[PDB]
Amino acid sequence: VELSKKVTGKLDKTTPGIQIWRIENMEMVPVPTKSYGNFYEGDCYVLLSTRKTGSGFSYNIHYWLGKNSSQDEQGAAAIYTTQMDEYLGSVAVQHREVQGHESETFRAYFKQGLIYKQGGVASGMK
Repeated sequence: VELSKKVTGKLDKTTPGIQIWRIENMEMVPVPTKSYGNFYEGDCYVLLSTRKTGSGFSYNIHYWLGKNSSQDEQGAAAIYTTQMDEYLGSVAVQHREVQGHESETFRAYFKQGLIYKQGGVASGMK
């Protein structure tokens, strides 16, 4: 929720890799490298890639839209990516992905295998 503060504060600094955000239960969440890879398929996942450069770092915010949530959810994953795009310094970029758009791009950042669990992780009841 509101990536700002617990995210825009220090999305990624001096560290080549990527930090995704799980949109399970229709809500953004900080997905570090401890869970990166196995992300629900029916949801949304913002992936912020950061690389080193001669001037500083190059960020690349992505917005994965595992076609399952609702149109508003698409506005959410995109909003968080829009909050870190400016809070990062405008040096980041914006990318579009989906359940069939993050093919070699998503796996590209993941040189191994991307798993996909079941969305709706806020059930724990039904």
